[PDB]
Order: sequence, then C-alpha cells, then structure tokens
Amino acid sequence: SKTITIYLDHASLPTLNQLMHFTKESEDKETARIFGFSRFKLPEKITEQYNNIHFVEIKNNRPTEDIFTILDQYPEKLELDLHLNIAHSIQLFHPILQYRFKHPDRISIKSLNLYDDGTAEYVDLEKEENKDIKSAIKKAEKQLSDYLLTGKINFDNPTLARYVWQSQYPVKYHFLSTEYFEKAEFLQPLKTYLAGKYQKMDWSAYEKLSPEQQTFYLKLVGFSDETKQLFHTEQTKFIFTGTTTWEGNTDIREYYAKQQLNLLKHFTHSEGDLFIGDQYKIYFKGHPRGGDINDYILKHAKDITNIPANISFEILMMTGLLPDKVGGVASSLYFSLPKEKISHIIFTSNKKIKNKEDALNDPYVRVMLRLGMIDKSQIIFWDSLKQL
Repeated sequence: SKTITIYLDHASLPTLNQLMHFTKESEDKETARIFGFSRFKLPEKITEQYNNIHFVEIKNNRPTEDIFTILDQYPEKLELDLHLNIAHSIQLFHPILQYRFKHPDRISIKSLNLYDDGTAEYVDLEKEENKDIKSAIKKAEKQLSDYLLTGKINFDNPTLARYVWQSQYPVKYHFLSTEYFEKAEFLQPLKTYLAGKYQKMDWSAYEKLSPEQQTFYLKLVGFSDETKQLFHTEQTKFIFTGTTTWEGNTDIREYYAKQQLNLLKHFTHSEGDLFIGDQYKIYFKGHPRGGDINDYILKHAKDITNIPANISFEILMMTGLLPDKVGGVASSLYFSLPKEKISHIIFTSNKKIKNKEDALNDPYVRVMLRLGMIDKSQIIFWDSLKQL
C-alpha cells in the first residue's frame, strides 16, 4: 500500500484548510500529495522538499484527466485520502471514481475530509426547508451507493447528497457555521445523522502550530512578514470592506471611489452616523479588482493601513487575524464573522437589491438574521447616508 493524499478545490476556502492540513502533516516528506487547486500555487522552496508532489489543473469544476497520468506513476496498491469542497464534491470526486474503476482491485478510498466552499452551502440548505429531511437522507445514501457502483450521477436531492458520505467512507466535515446545523429545526434529522463527524472551521489551528509550522503556513498562502507585521500591535482593529462599482447612475469609476470615501468617513469620523470610536486602528481591505478605485481611497483617507489584494478575509481568519470589528460594503464574507465582530453592513444597489427591504431578503442575510449574528439595525442601504 501507498497512501496518496489528494487535495481538490476550485474555490479558495477549502484550499486554505487543506493547506493547513498539509502544514500539520508537513514533517512527513514521504507520502505522495496531489494538489488540485484553482487559485493557490506553491512556493518552490516548499515543494522541492517533497519527493512525491504533483499538481493537477482544475478545468471547469473538476480535475482534468491529467490526474490519471499522475496516478499511473504509482502501481502499488493505493489508498486515497481525499480532501474536497462540500458544495462541489461530486463533480470534484468523479474523476477519482473513474480512475478507480480502471483499477478496481488495486485502488480504494481510505477517507474523506470535506470543507465548506463558503455561504453557497447554506444558501443551498435554506432552499430545502420544506422537504422531509429524514427521508431525503435515506434516499441519498442509496443513490450514493448506486453512483459508486456505476458512475451514474443521479440524486433526487443533490444538496443533501453532499452530507451522506459516511454511509460509504470514514468522513470528516469542516463547517463555517456549526450553529446553523444546530438551530435549523428542519435540519435536526441531519444534525443527528452527522454527530461526531463535523467541526467548526478552526481559526485557532494556527496558534496551536509550532513557530516552524506557522512560518510554513504563511509561506504557503502568500503572507509576507512585512504585511504580517501590520497586525502586530495590541491596539484593537477595525477593517473597512471595500467594493468596486454598483448601479449608481454612471460608469465613472471615480464616483464610486468618492462615495466609498464617504461611507468610510461614516465609520471613522466622529461626525459619522456609524462612528466606531477612537480605540480602533483603521484598515482598508479593498476589492482585488479595485485598482484605481483603491488608489483613490488610499490617497484621500488619512491614517489608514492598506491590506494587499492577496490577503483575503479567509486568510485572516485562518491565521487568527480576525479584527475586533468589520464594517463597510456588504459581501458574503460577513456570513463567516462572529456576531461581536460586525459593526454595520452597507448594501449597494445591483439588480436584486434596490433598497433595504431587498437587502433584508438577500438569502445569506436572512439566515444571519435568524441566527442573530446581526440585527436589522446593522443592515443599511447605501443611499440612506448623507455626504460629509
């Protein structure tokens, strides 16, 4: 037997957890790894330490058949440790199933770790509130068993099908919101079914890591020392969440920049409606596609620390660098935040949201309200705020 650890994600959150797993297994330079990522590519100083390290292209929603060529290199009996994105598991998994069929005697799936894409999974669960969950589970267990025998992808409820891997394999689930599964009454049959097999995405894993392993982790994910230091201070920290443009009545990027400069001031200036107070050090986390908009805000905002595009909120979480407060333009990252860390979330107009009432109906917003991660006073439509 040779164990092969296989990491697959096209999004970014799973990738970041999967790399944390790799960091913990980091001493082991022997076991073969296949890295099937869309975003992250790994430093040569790290990869060249590992003598059985392979990389596979993720085209569409799945690994390419390059993965067949990679596994052809290992003619031993093989046991695969799969790590997968929860929402896209079936699609990510299928090429591995195909390959197993070609070598049915010689290759097996030792285990699965499954990780939340993001808010997608929850938005999706929310669409199933009216179903018979207890019966849907038994159905999927059966359909999954057919699927592994045949290769035929046929599930009556694809969404719930994501959570029934334990009928086939040793499995472990990593959730953004363990509270959702606990408080959603309709899901109690699923909660009960998954007991023992899930845990909350760990922001503390990083502090547990030995100094050596942490440095290992920051290298993997792109976190420079220079930018790591920006968070060294013991001063409490507020982060403004930037955006690009929205359905203002104009194409002029500099309009949207100025407006956000206004929104920022509502947080930072004592005259602001949303004044957070003088305790916080102010950071800017601009959209990666921000460009000249981000240039503009950094130019006109005083006393503000910029955070580079490469440093997502997800990385901050995974390194225990969540700040004491977050506020600004509405995005689904807020789903991931603890309730104590959310000042105000501001919705800009697009085609679904034209007003606060619409904002209150955005799928991820509604669940956050039910879980009480925010109150309606924290939802603000951008139009309602004056000019300073």
